[PDB]
Amino acid sequence: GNARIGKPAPDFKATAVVDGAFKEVKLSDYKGKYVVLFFYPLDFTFVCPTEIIAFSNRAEDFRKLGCEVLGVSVDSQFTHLAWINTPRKEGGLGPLNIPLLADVTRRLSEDYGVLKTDEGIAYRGLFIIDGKGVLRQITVNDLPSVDEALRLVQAFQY
Amino acid sequence: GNARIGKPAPDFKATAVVDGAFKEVKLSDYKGKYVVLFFYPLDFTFVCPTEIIAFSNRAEDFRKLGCEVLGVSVDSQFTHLAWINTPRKEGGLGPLNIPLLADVTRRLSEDYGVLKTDEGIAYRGLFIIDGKGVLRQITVNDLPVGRSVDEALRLVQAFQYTDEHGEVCPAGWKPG
Amino acid sequence: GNARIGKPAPDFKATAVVDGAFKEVKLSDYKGKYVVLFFYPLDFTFVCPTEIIAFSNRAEDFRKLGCEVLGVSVDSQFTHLAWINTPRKEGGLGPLNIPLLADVTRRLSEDYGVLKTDEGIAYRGLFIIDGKGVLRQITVNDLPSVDEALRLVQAFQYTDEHGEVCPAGWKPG
Amino acid sequence: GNARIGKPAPDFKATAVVDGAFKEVKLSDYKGKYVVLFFYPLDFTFVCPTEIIAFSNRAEDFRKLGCEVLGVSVDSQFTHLAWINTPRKEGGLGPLNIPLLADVTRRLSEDYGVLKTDEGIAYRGLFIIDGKGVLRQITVNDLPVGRSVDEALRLVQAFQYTDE
Amino acid sequence: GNARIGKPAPDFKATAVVDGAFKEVKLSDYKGKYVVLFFYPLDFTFVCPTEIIAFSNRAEDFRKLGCEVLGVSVDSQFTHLAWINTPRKEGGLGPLNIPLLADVTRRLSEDYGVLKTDEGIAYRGLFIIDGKGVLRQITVNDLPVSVDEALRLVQAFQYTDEHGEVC
Amino acid sequence: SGNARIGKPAPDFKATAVVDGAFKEVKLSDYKGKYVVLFFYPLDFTFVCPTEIIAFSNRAEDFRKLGCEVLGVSVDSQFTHLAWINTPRKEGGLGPLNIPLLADVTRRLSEDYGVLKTDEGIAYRGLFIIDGKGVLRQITVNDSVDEALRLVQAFQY
Amino acid sequence: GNARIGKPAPDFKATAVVDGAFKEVKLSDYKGKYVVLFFYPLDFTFVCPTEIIAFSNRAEDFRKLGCEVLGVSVDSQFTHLAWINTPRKEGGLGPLNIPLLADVTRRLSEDYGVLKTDEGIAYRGLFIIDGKGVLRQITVNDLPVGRSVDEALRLVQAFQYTDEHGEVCPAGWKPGS
Amino acid sequence: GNARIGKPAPDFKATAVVDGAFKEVKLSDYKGKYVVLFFYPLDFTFVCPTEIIAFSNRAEDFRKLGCEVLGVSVDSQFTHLAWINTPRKEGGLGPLNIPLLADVTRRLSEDYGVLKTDEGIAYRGLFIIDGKGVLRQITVNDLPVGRSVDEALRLVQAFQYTDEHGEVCPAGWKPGSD
Amino acid sequence: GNARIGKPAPDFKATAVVDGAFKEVKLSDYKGKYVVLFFYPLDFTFVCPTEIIAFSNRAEDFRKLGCEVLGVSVDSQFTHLAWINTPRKEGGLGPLNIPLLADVTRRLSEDYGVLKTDEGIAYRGLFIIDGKGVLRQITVNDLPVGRSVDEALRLVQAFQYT
Amino acid sequence: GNARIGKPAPDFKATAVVDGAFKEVKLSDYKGKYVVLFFYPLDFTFVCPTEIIAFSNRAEDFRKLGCEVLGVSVDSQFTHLAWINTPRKEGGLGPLNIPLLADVTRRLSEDYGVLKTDEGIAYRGLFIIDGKGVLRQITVNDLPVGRSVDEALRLVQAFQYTVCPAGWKPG
Ligand SMILES: [Zn+2]
Ligand SMILES: [Zn+2]
Ligand SMILES: [Zn+2]
Ligand SMILES: [Zn+2]
Repeated sequence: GNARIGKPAPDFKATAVVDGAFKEVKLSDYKGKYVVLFFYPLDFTFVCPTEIIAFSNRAEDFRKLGCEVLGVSVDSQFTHLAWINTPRKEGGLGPLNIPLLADVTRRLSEDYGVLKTDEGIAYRGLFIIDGKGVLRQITVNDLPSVDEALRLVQAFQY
Repeated sequence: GNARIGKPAPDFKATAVVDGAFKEVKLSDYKGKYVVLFFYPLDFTFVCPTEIIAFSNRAEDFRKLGCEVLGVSVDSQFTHLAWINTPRKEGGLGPLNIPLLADVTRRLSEDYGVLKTDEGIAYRGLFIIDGKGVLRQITVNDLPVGRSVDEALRLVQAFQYTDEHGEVCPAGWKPG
Repeated sequence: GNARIGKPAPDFKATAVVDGAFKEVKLSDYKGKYVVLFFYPLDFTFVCPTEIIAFSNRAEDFRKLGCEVLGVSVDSQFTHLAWINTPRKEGGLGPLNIPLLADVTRRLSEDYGVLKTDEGIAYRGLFIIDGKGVLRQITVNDLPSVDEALRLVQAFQYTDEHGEVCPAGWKPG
Repeated sequence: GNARIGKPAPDFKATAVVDGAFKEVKLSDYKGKYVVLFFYPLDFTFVCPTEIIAFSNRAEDFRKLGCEVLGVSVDSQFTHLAWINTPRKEGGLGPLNIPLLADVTRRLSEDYGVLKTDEGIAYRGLFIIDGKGVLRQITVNDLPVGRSVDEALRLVQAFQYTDE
Repeated sequence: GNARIGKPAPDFKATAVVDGAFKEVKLSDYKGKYVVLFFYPLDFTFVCPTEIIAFSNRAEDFRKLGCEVLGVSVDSQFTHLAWINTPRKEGGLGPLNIPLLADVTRRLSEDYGVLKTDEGIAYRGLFIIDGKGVLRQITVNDLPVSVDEALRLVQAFQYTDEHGEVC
Repeated sequence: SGNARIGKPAPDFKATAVVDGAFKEVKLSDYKGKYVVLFFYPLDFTFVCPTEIIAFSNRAEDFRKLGCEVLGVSVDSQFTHLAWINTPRKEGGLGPLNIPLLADVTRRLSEDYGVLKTDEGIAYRGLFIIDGKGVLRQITVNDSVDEALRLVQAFQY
Repeated sequence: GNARIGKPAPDFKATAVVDGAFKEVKLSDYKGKYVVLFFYPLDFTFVCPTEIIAFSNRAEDFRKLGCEVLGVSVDSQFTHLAWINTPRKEGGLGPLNIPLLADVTRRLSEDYGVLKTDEGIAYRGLFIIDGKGVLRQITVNDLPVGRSVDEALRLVQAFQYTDEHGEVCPAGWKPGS
Repeated sequence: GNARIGKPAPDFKATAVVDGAFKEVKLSDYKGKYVVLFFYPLDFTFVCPTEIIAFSNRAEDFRKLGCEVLGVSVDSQFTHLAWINTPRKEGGLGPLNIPLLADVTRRLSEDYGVLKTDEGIAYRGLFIIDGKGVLRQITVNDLPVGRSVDEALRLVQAFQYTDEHGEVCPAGWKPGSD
Repeated sequence: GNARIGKPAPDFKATAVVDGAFKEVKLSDYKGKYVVLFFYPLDFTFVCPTEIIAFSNRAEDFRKLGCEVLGVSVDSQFTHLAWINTPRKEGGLGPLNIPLLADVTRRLSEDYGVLKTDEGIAYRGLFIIDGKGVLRQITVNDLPVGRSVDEALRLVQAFQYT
Repeated sequence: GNARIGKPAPDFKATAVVDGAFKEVKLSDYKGKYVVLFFYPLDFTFVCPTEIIAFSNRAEDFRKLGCEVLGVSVDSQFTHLAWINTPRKEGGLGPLNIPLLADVTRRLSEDYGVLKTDEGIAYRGLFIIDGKGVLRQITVNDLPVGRSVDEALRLVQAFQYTVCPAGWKPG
């Protein structure tokens, strides 16, 4: 894809579930703040969404560092909302303190280089963008990390 | 895309939810049977899923005609299953007696010509495939209506009746 | 071609046979009314014209719903007129209560995505357009359903006075 | 298009009405014979007289010159047959001694340079092909009425005199 | 070449012999008149120029119709003039009432698609252009020969000009 | 941006390295059946503690425990690497190490891995994990050895 | 074109007017003799045809040297013959002692490199070709030059003398070999 | 190249050997005189340089018509000087009564259309240029032709007659015009 | 590469070790002075750095003639200062009186056509530029050791003599 | 041009004056030998031909080291011979024991990168090629007189057989 350390981070625009409702979210809304953008594969799987819950737990920890967190999968906003409104006993996520972006066109995952072209889903990926829109960190792998994410958003301010 | 009237239907294979379990589905599995293949854009929306409820309820009526009914969206099999397991009053589908196929790669939708490349979801499209794998009818709709299930069943009958007992024609018309 | 479901139907203008005379019909003539636009391959074949007879028989039924039925092949208006003026005994249509549009340039069939380019004739397509000129249904068919398109023109109108049927106990989230 | 004086005439293959029956016709069928190939815009036009009748009536005279006459329009063979079998009272042609070729794909008209592209129908065109497949005459115009069978007979003569 | 029925006719500009003097003629000069443009192979031939003299003889008939008749070959205007000066007795054309245009670059013949590439001379071709500069007739063959047919055609086109597609 | 792709064969590399005092050639095929941490850094003899490199050498055997050979990389020559190793630590230095330092003098390794900062000719701080079958599993680029250990353990269930 | 000094002259085949008749001529018809081949733009013009008349008048002096003279324009053989049959008072040439070759295809002018491509006519070119078919001299003039006939003749003689006697050579010069 | 008959000859600028010394010369120096500009392939060859010696020997007849003769090769002016000073008996020219211009860049040859492309030397082109600087004749010879010097002299007279008076015309010939 | 005798020298800009610290050195700086720009392959080699040492020693004899010398390798300015500040008993340079330019992007070596391409280091090469910016001399070979110092000295005088 | 250190030298084929006669010479005749190929601007100049003369004087010295010395300028072989045949007192070279190669097409000078494009003559350039045909040395300047022969000698020996400051040690 188009993600390059030290260059303006690839721009993005998506419908998110932000507190039970739908909002267009775009990178330019976060001018002057850090952004952790993380990608994950699929809503509603049988794997513990440790990752998503951890981030949502620590989200105010990130907000005190001047940093919003954004989750992304290829699922629609209608599926994110449903997944949030399902409780963790029937499988779901419960309420959530971070947007979940819908990447139904798959252009965000493509722009960021994390699209598993064979399967149409995102790798687990994490990107840190600074208050000026500059991509400062790239991380990509496979099976299921929030602590290092916080290390890093401090580090770039230390 | 690749869907051509009167030609072999574009091939497909997909993971589906079937009586609450994950199963792989491919067109060749249906050789010898008629197939109604219909697409819809998204699970879990606020549009009422009358089309899907109707086919599910009528599915034994299709099967009596040796026809299998398959539904498709770009959502994953995990999402389909979550939708099926969600109550109708919470916006869900409830139990269902037809496969729902996951087309997460968007290839089924591209092959059949119904992908809105903007947005990345299918148009509401419906395809009738006979027992030889030949594509015999294409329909696209703007929104659902449910006694369009009734139209699918009539066509399946019509196609099978034409395949044998000739083809209808008003009285008092002759050729040359 | 250019036909997009839920979008302004492609514009058309053609010469049609109407009441046994020629008339220039165009899309804009029909704003505020429903159009069932259907394509077929050729006039004067040995294939019984089932759908066209039926459409003309049910023509008033359609107009009693604010719907205009228009037929289309790549044959000229002269061949269409000749075809209507041929009695069904002898392979013709007899008199006819729907326009037949001439698509000699093949631009209508191209525009509506139903030109079978190898042969220069149209597939058997049916399009349903509404009073705003938005295309609301596309159907393409191997072989020759007139009652069906009639049923559909209503259920697109009770989807505007009433608002989509929906089973009992289905509510959104 | 591809038609050029003194060169091979562009090849052609089409479905024709030949004595009320459909039949494939191709240029190769006529090697060793002259061909008059005429194009006309539209079946069932009655605003003006048709040349098809005169060519049919004179077919034998062309045949005495070793020459086959072929008509072409973009109408289908079904339309060609309906026009033949239409009563003369209502403009029918009646039976014909020459083939009428269907150019529904418009490839014949395109290849011969006579497609009126804004309308999808052929201009009125007349081509004369010698027995070796070589194009010897081009005439094209946009008139609403044939022009002449007689001058096509003359030309066929003149070319065969110049051959010897 | 460029000649297409129903499209503007290929423009042309040439030096012509017009009543024993040289003149530039251009297609644009003729807007509002019909033009018959005929091409022939060679001046001073041993084949009787039956076509050119006839056009000259019938020149008034064409002018009754508002039609101009222009003959063209690849010969120069100096050859055209000498051919017109030479007596019909000793092989010439004698005086002439139609222009003869010199196509020495062979561009008129190319543009009208009548150049026999092998020989570098024109086929016998006949073109009719209406008063709006639109081409209405193309006739080309490789025979060696026509004036009454040209006269018929101009009248037929003028009729459809006035009456329309009717007849 | 280079050729490193998750789930594909990692980009091939060969370089001249410093291995416990001496120059040796390291190819990628050398580590079959073995996991590699390929880690890039910008420059030798710089003015800030080589914490990362030092950390990685100390825990070298921790990675050797896991079946994982670590491999550092900069655009500096193997002469400059050996010099750096044999400098003291005072005003600058490095000390010995139990990890190869590769010399990416051609810049082809940095380029192939997408980490070359072109306008300055040096590597970004990048780290890559490759498994015993050659397949790139992890990509990290910054501009922290504990996290690297965790990651290596995970890829083996 | 394909005219290269010191090399075989490009062959040609053309229809020519030789003493009031049409004849096919070929460069090859002239092996063993010198050829003076000259080009001019157009028959029947108002330029006095001084060089063509001079060539015609001196044609026998040329044949004494065993040299044949050929005139070329892109005019047809029918125009050439007419021009010859036209008296010089009417502006023609009168009867004529040199062939006039027709280059209606323009290939001969093109091959000899003297085709004024934007006008379709030949420059005034003059080519001297020896008895082995070798191109010995290329000349191009702007206007017709009657004195070029006298010089062509003097040059044919010089080439023939050198052919036989070798290098003319100033007194006392020797190569530095 | 750029040499067009009946158009202004291409401009040129070059160093020449004039009466034993070097002197730049350019086309505009010669406005108002005739100019025979001739090219040859190479100094110092074993080809007897008959035309250069004939032009030298007859340079005063040219000058009597106000015509300046100019020889050109791709050799340097140093080579031209040495060639002039080499005894004729060792392949030299001996003292010389016309300029030899040096064309070491190959631009005069290329502009005049006589560069033999694969060898980098000139063909023997000869160019007659009138007092108005107009290119009046192009000649190309294969070898040196002593008599091509007489020819050039007679042609220069001829052209000058034409300018004076006009082109005379045979007896009996009148155009067919009005 | 882009080096042409009698044409303006290829511009350069690089960070250098001057004395014992950093400084951007640009060609334009030297307008009006001769420049001797030499390239060598690698810092910290095991082979005696005879040519750099020699250039440093004769630095002021070069300066007498209005000419500044500059060394170049692809090594970073950090590696340069480490070499300079390493002592000669341990393979190092000791102090220098000539700037050492860092060509980490390899743009200098490419522009001067000296980049031994398949290795990424410069051949030994010497270039000489006059006060008006013109390239007057190009010398390159693949030899290990160079005695181009005396030769460079003779060449500078020569170019001024004209 | 095409001359690259460590690559095969650009091929060349030229007519040369060897011992007062013309001879074709090409790079390939020198296989197994070293070649010093030097370029100079112009024959017959007013600048004393020190380098050409010195290379001729030392030619045998080079041959004893298995090295052939070839001179090149854009002048023709006829001009070379005339220059050799002109006495040194009248500006000539006198007899010469190195080939002089004619580069009249200027392809040699272009291939080696020394053609001074505006004037069409070569820079003073000097190239050493080893017996493998590999280019080992490139030198070019615009000096009015090139002093070269001694440096060429030492270089040739240096390539054929591959000081050090104070207490400098490696590690
Ligand atoms: Zn009228
Ligand atoms: Zn004798
Ligand atoms: Zn004898
Ligand atoms: Zn002497």
